[PDB]
Amino acid sequence: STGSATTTPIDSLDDAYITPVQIGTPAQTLNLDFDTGSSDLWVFSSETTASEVDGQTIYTPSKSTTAKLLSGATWSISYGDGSSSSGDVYTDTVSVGGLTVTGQAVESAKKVSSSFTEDSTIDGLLGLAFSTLNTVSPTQQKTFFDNAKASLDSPVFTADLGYHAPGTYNFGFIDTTAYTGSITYTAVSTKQGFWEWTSTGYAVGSGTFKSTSIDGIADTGTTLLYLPATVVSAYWAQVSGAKSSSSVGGYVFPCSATLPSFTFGVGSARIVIPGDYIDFGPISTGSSSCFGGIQSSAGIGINIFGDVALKAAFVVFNGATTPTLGFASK
Repeated sequence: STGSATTTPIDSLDDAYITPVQIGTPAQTLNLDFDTGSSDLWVFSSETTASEVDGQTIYTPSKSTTAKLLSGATWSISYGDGSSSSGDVYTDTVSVGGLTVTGQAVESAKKVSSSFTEDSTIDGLLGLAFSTLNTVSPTQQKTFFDNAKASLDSPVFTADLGYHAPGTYNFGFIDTTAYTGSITYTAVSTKQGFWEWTSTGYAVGSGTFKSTSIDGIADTGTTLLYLPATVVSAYWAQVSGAKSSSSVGGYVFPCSATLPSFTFGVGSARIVIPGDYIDFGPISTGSSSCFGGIQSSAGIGINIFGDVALKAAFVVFNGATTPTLGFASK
Protein backbone atom coordinates (compact mmCIF):
# COMPACT_ATOMS: atom_id res chain seq x y z
CA SER A 1 0.00 0.00 0.00
CA THR A 2 0.86 3.68 -0.23
CA GLY A 3 -0.53 7.02 0.90
CA SER A 4 -0.08 10.59 -0.34
CA ALA A 5 -1.38 13.74 1.36
CA THR A 6 -0.87 17.45 0.82
CA THR A 7 0.60 19.45 3.69
CA THR A 8 -0.20 23.18 3.93
CA PRO A 9 1.48 26.03 5.86
CA ILE A 10 -0.68 27.35 8.70
CA ASP A 11 0.27 30.98 8.04
CA SER A 12 2.28 33.30 5.81
CA LEU A 13 5.55 32.49 7.63
CA ASP A 14 5.41 28.68 7.36
CA ASP A 15 5.32 28.47 11.17
CA ALA A 16 4.03 24.91 10.86
CA TYR A 17 2.30 22.66 8.33
CA ILE A 18 -1.02 20.85 8.63
CA THR A 19 -2.09 17.66 6.89
CA PRO A 20 -5.66 16.31 6.83
CA VAL A 21 -6.14 12.98 8.64
CA GLN A 22 -9.27 10.81 8.70
CA ILE A 23 -10.10 9.33 12.13
CA GLY A 24 -12.95 6.98 12.94
CA THR A 25 -16.09 5.70 11.24
CA PRO A 26 -17.66 7.69 9.69
CA ALA A 27 -14.49 9.67 9.08
CA GLN A 28 -13.77 12.72 11.20
CA THR A 29 -11.16 14.81 9.39
CA LEU A 30 -8.70 16.70 11.58
CA ASN A 31 -5.76 18.80 10.45
CA LEU A 32 -2.67 17.47 12.21
CA ASP A 33 0.92 18.69 12.51
CA PHE A 34 3.11 15.82 11.29
CA ASP A 35 6.09 15.82 13.65
CA THR A 36 9.18 13.69 12.96
CA GLY A 37 10.50 14.84 16.36
CA SER A 38 7.87 13.10 18.49
CA SER A 39 5.93 9.85 18.60
CA ASP A 40 2.39 10.53 19.86
CA LEU A 41 -0.71 10.96 17.69
CA TRP A 42 -2.89 13.21 19.83
CA VAL A 43 -5.98 15.23 19.07
CA PHE A 44 -8.26 17.91 20.39
CA SER A 45 -11.41 16.04 21.38
CA SER A 46 -14.82 16.08 22.99
CA GLU A 47 -12.89 15.38 26.23
CA THR A 48 -10.70 18.49 26.01
CA THR A 49 -11.34 21.04 28.76
CA ALA A 50 -13.81 23.43 27.14
CA SER A 51 -11.93 26.62 28.03
CA GLU A 52 -8.84 25.23 26.26
CA VAL A 53 -10.57 24.75 22.90
CA ASP A 54 -10.65 27.83 20.63
CA GLY A 55 -11.63 27.06 17.04
CA GLN A 56 -10.02 23.63 16.63
CA THR A 57 -11.87 20.72 15.09
CA ILE A 58 -12.38 17.99 17.69
CA TYR A 59 -12.45 14.20 17.55
CA THR A 60 -15.53 12.75 19.23
CA PRO A 61 -14.92 9.05 19.88
CA SER A 62 -18.53 8.41 20.92
CA LYS A 63 -19.54 9.18 17.31
CA SER A 64 -17.11 6.63 15.85
CA THR A 65 -18.35 3.05 15.56
CA THR A 66 -14.76 1.79 15.42
CA ALA A 67 -13.46 3.70 18.47
CA LYS A 68 -12.55 1.67 21.54
CA LEU A 69 -11.25 3.00 24.86
CA LEU A 70 -7.79 1.68 25.56
CA SER A 71 -8.58 0.88 29.16
CA GLY A 72 -6.28 2.38 31.78
CA ALA A 73 -4.01 4.10 29.28
CA THR A 74 -2.94 7.72 29.75
CA TRP A 75 -0.45 10.00 28.07
CA SER A 76 1.38 13.23 28.85
CA ILE A 77 3.92 15.03 26.70
CA SER A 78 6.09 18.12 26.90
CA TYR A 79 7.71 19.58 23.80
CA GLY A 80 10.98 21.41 23.28
CA ASP A 81 9.18 24.74 23.06
CA GLY A 82 7.64 24.30 26.51
CA SER A 83 4.16 23.38 25.30
CA SER A 84 2.37 20.30 26.61
CA SER A 85 -0.77 18.17 26.52
CA SER A 86 -2.19 15.06 28.21
CA GLY A 87 -5.19 12.76 28.32
CA ASP A 88 -6.50 9.24 27.71
CA VAL A 89 -6.39 6.90 24.72
CA TYR A 90 -8.65 5.26 22.17
CA THR A 91 -7.87 2.92 19.34
CA ASP A 92 -9.54 3.71 16.03
CA THR A 93 -9.11 3.60 12.27
CA VAL A 94 -6.79 6.32 10.94
CA SER A 95 -6.18 7.13 7.28
CA VAL A 96 -3.66 9.49 5.71
CA GLY A 97 -3.85 10.20 2.00
CA GLY A 98 -5.56 6.88 1.27
CA LEU A 99 -3.37 4.74 3.56
CA THR A 100 -5.37 3.13 6.37
CA VAL A 101 -4.25 1.77 9.75
CA THR A 102 -6.75 -0.06 11.94
CA GLY A 103 -6.24 -0.12 15.71
CA GLN A 104 -4.13 3.06 15.78
CA ALA A 105 -3.69 4.65 19.20
CA VAL A 106 -5.46 8.01 19.09
CA GLU A 107 -4.51 10.01 22.16
CA SER A 108 -7.42 12.19 23.24
CA ALA A 109 -6.45 15.43 24.98
CA LYS A 110 -8.08 16.30 28.27
CA LYS A 111 -5.67 19.21 28.78
CA VAL A 112 -3.55 21.29 26.40
CA SER A 113 -1.21 24.22 27.11
CA SER A 114 -2.00 27.75 26.02
CA SER A 115 0.12 27.67 22.85
CA PHE A 116 -2.06 24.86 21.49
CA THR A 117 -5.31 26.60 22.45
CA GLU A 118 -4.14 29.80 20.79
CA ASP A 119 -3.39 28.06 17.51
CA SER A 120 -6.80 27.47 15.97
CA THR A 121 -5.34 25.85 12.83
CA ILE A 122 -3.73 22.79 14.49
CA ASP A 123 -6.12 20.06 15.64
CA GLY A 124 -3.36 17.84 17.06
CA LEU A 125 -0.05 16.17 16.24
CA LEU A 126 0.90 13.02 14.37
CA GLY A 127 4.27 11.79 15.57
CA LEU A 128 6.70 10.21 13.14
CA ALA A 129 9.82 9.71 15.30
CA PHE A 130 10.59 6.24 16.69
CA SER A 131 7.95 4.53 18.81
CA THR A 132 10.37 4.29 21.74
CA LEU A 133 9.47 7.96 22.49
CA ASN A 134 5.71 7.33 22.67
CA THR A 135 4.38 8.52 26.05
CA VAL A 136 1.40 6.19 26.54
CA SER A 137 1.44 4.44 29.91
CA PRO A 138 1.41 1.69 31.06
CA THR A 139 1.57 0.16 27.56
CA GLN A 140 3.61 2.17 25.06
CA GLN A 141 1.96 2.55 21.65
CA LYS A 142 3.25 2.55 18.08
CA THR A 143 3.28 5.47 15.65
CA PHE A 144 1.11 5.55 12.54
CA PHE A 145 4.21 4.84 10.42
CA ASP A 146 5.31 1.93 12.61
CA ASN A 147 1.82 0.40 12.34
CA ALA A 148 1.64 0.92 8.57
CA LYS A 149 5.19 -0.15 7.79
CA ALA A 150 4.76 -3.85 7.03
CA SER A 151 1.89 -3.10 4.62
CA LEU A 152 3.74 -0.39 2.73
CA ASP A 153 5.26 -1.12 -0.67
CA SER A 154 8.56 0.17 0.78
CA PRO A 155 9.12 0.97 4.47
CA VAL A 156 9.60 4.72 3.96
CA PHE A 157 7.89 8.06 4.13
CA THR A 158 8.96 11.31 2.50
CA ALA A 159 8.60 14.98 3.44
CA ASP A 160 8.44 17.56 0.68
CA LEU A 161 7.63 20.81 2.47
CA GLY A 162 6.93 23.96 0.48
CA TYR A 163 8.25 27.46 0.92
CA HIS A 164 5.18 29.66 1.36
CA ALA A 165 3.29 26.92 -0.54
CA PRO A 166 1.77 23.48 -0.05
CA GLY A 167 3.85 20.31 -0.17
CA THR A 168 3.45 16.56 0.23
CA TYR A 169 3.90 13.69 2.66
CA ASN A 170 4.11 10.31 0.91
CA PHE A 171 4.06 6.90 2.57
CA GLY A 172 5.44 3.73 1.02
CA PHE A 173 7.06 5.10 -2.16
CA ILE A 174 9.59 7.61 -3.43
CA ASP A 175 8.20 10.01 -6.06
CA THR A 176 11.12 10.26 -8.48
CA THR A 177 9.51 13.30 -10.17
CA ALA A 178 9.61 15.36 -6.95
CA TYR A 179 13.33 16.13 -6.79
CA THR A 180 16.29 16.99 -8.99
CA GLY A 181 19.55 15.07 -9.22
CA SER A 182 20.07 12.13 -6.88
CA ILE A 183 19.11 11.40 -3.28
CA THR A 184 22.07 11.20 -0.89
CA TYR A 185 21.54 8.82 2.00
CA THR A 186 23.19 9.19 5.39
CA ALA A 187 23.30 7.11 8.56
CA VAL A 188 20.76 7.50 11.38
CA SER A 189 21.16 6.87 15.09
CA THR A 190 17.93 5.89 16.85
CA LYS A 191 19.56 5.93 20.30
CA GLN A 192 17.58 9.02 21.42
CA GLY A 193 14.42 8.04 19.51
CA PHE A 194 14.92 10.69 16.81
CA TRP A 195 15.89 10.73 13.15
CA GLU A 196 19.38 11.75 14.25
CA TRP A 197 22.16 12.16 11.69
CA THR A 198 25.45 13.99 11.14
CA SER A 199 25.78 16.78 8.62
CA THR A 200 29.21 17.11 7.03
CA GLY A 201 29.43 20.90 7.26
CA TYR A 202 28.15 24.24 6.07
CA ALA A 203 28.70 27.35 3.98
CA VAL A 204 27.34 30.89 4.28
CA GLY A 205 26.28 32.53 1.02
CA SER A 206 28.95 32.13 -1.64
CA GLY A 207 31.59 31.42 1.00
CA THR A 208 33.81 28.39 1.22
CA PHE A 209 32.42 25.18 2.65
CA LYS A 210 33.54 24.33 6.18
CA SER A 211 33.93 20.61 6.74
CA THR A 212 32.75 19.86 10.26
CA SER A 213 30.49 17.22 11.79
CA ILE A 214 27.15 18.54 13.04
CA ASP A 215 24.97 15.99 14.81
CA GLY A 216 21.29 16.86 14.77
CA ILE A 217 17.73 15.71 14.19
CA ALA A 218 15.46 15.96 11.16
CA ASP A 219 12.38 17.49 12.76
CA THR A 220 9.36 18.55 10.71
CA GLY A 221 7.63 19.76 13.89
CA THR A 222 10.22 22.48 14.61
CA THR A 223 9.93 25.69 12.58
CA LEU A 224 13.52 26.92 12.56
CA LEU A 225 17.08 25.67 12.04
CA TYR A 226 18.95 25.40 15.36
CA LEU A 227 22.72 24.96 15.06
CA PRO A 228 25.84 25.45 17.21
CA ALA A 229 26.55 29.02 18.30
CA THR A 230 29.77 29.13 16.26
CA VAL A 231 27.91 28.29 13.02
CA VAL A 232 25.06 30.68 13.73
CA SER A 233 27.42 33.56 14.58
CA ALA A 234 29.27 33.00 11.29
CA TYR A 235 25.97 33.21 9.40
CA TRP A 236 24.63 36.39 11.02
CA ALA A 237 28.01 38.13 10.81
CA GLN A 238 27.30 38.34 7.06
CA VAL A 239 24.13 40.40 7.62
CA SER A 240 24.71 44.10 8.36
CA GLY A 241 23.04 45.11 11.60
CA ALA A 242 22.13 41.59 12.72
CA LYS A 243 22.50 40.90 16.42
CA SER A 244 21.49 38.45 19.09
CA SER A 245 18.79 39.91 21.31
CA SER A 246 18.22 38.35 24.72
CA SER A 247 14.99 40.36 25.07
CA VAL A 248 13.52 39.04 21.82
CA GLY A 249 14.98 35.56 22.24
CA GLY A 250 17.42 35.15 19.37
CA TYR A 251 19.03 36.72 16.36
CA VAL A 252 17.22 39.59 14.73
CA PHE A 253 18.14 41.56 11.64
CA PRO A 254 17.05 44.72 9.83
CA CYS A 255 14.02 43.96 7.70
CA SER A 256 15.74 45.96 4.93
CA ALA A 257 18.49 43.30 4.62
CA THR A 258 18.99 40.82 1.83
CA LEU A 259 19.82 37.52 3.55
CA PRO A 260 22.56 35.19 2.27
CA SER A 261 21.85 31.54 1.59
CA PHE A 262 22.95 28.77 3.96
CA THR A 263 24.32 25.45 2.70
CA PHE A 264 24.48 22.25 4.74
CA GLY A 265 26.30 19.06 3.85
CA VAL A 266 24.80 15.60 3.44
CA GLY A 267 27.77 13.35 2.84
CA SER A 268 29.49 14.81 -0.22
CA ALA A 269 26.23 16.48 -1.33
CA ARG A 270 25.02 19.99 -0.51
CA ILE A 271 21.56 21.39 0.24
CA VAL A 272 21.18 25.15 -0.28
CA ILE A 273 18.66 27.08 1.82
CA PRO A 274 17.83 30.32 -0.03
CA GLY A 275 18.18 33.50 2.01
CA ASP A 276 14.46 34.26 1.85
CA TYR A 277 13.71 30.99 3.72
CA ILE A 278 15.58 32.45 6.71
CA ASP A 279 13.28 35.51 7.03
CA PHE A 280 10.58 35.13 9.68
CA GLY A 281 9.37 38.69 9.41
CA PRO A 282 8.84 41.53 11.88
CA ILE A 283 9.28 40.62 15.55
CA SER A 284 5.99 42.41 16.21
CA THR A 285 3.51 43.96 13.80
CA GLY A 286 4.99 47.04 12.13
CA SER A 287 8.53 46.53 13.44
CA SER A 288 11.55 46.99 11.20
CA SER A 289 13.42 44.33 13.21
CA CYS A 290 12.93 40.88 11.67
CA PHE A 291 13.36 37.48 13.31
CA GLY A 292 15.98 35.09 11.94
CA GLY A 293 15.32 31.54 10.80
CA ILE A 294 18.72 30.22 11.90
CA GLN A 295 19.16 30.30 15.68
CA SER A 296 21.56 28.88 18.26
CA SER A 297 20.94 25.42 19.70
CA ALA A 298 22.99 26.29 22.79
CA GLY A 299 20.92 25.27 25.78
CA ILE A 300 18.54 23.12 23.71
CA GLY A 301 21.06 20.32 24.04
CA ILE A 302 20.59 19.16 20.45
CA ASN A 303 20.88 20.63 16.97
CA ILE A 304 17.59 20.66 15.05
CA PHE A 305 17.18 20.59 11.28
CA GLY A 306 13.68 22.00 11.36
CA ASP A 307 11.41 23.22 8.59
CA VAL A 308 13.78 26.00 7.44
CA ALA A 309 16.28 23.31 6.44
CA LEU A 310 13.92 20.51 5.44
CA LYS A 311 11.78 22.61 3.11
CA ALA A 312 14.88 23.22 0.95
CA ALA A 313 15.02 19.46 0.24
CA PHE A 314 13.12 16.34 -0.66
CA VAL A 315 13.65 14.20 2.45
CA VAL A 316 13.37 10.41 2.71
CA PHE A 317 12.76 8.86 6.13
CA ASN A 318 13.84 5.28 5.49
CA GLY A 319 12.44 2.95 8.14
CA ALA A 320 14.20 -0.20 6.96
CA THR A 321 15.72 -2.49 9.60
CA THR A 322 18.69 -0.13 9.63
CA PRO A 323 17.09 3.29 9.23
CA THR A 324 18.65 6.03 7.10
CA LEU A 325 17.80 9.53 5.90
CA GLY A 326 17.96 10.73 2.31
CA PHE A 327 18.17 14.31 1.03
CA ALA A 328 17.80 15.62 -2.51
CA SER A 329 17.64 19.11 -3.97
CA LYS A 330 14.37 20.06 -5.65
